[PDB]
Amino acid sequence: SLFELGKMILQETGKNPAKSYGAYGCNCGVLGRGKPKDATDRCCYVHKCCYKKLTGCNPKKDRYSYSWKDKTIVCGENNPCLKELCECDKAVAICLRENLGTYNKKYRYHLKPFCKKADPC
Amino acid sequence: SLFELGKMILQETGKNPAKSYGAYGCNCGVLGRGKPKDATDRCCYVHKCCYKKLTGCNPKKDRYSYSWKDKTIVCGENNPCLKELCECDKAVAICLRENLGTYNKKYRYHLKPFCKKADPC
Repeated sequence: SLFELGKMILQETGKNPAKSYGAYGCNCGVLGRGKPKDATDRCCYVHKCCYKKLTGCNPKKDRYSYSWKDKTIVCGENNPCLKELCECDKAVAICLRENLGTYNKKYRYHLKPFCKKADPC
Repeated sequence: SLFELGKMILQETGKNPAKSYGAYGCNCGVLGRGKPKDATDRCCYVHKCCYKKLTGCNPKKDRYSYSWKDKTIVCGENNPCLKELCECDKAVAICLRENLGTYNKKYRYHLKPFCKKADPC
């Protein structure tokens, strides 16, 4: 669920997830997808396409188990949907961390009319 | 949908909805409800309870029509669920405006996990 997502994002990036990613570019936090503004935004794009793949569970609402083991997010589910959901969330958190280097605050609260249509997932 | 909600919030409060209300206190934004931090947060609390009453539409994704008439949000007829949704959104936007005077930025990006469990709606 978004709780696990947010926790993962905090754990990977060390950043408050809402402030940094609650509305970043065309894909992070905002409703739906848009052409990514940058790598950070692209993480969220990928994440949303990751969500679109899921069948069996609700990415927003469904809680799942994961662990922090040797400073790695370790998904703790066997259920295929929750596992993939967890892995979607893990991937985005990692991706966000990995792209902090090009994170650009100007994309915080990016305005939707500046978003081009996203490529299909 | 979030689009109309954000627009109404913008219209009523004059504030960028994502920045000001995308993550505020225990109730504004994602992660359901929690004991409210302040009146602004209670607006979002009531809002979330309002959403729980909805049947037949998706508060997050379903767009609906409303008009700005005499500087008032006027929900379109839409259909019963969408109109009720519209009314939920209108109410929160109004509530947030009425309480802008005590908006406290310290609650922006409040870590919702650090929220006491909300009472049932």
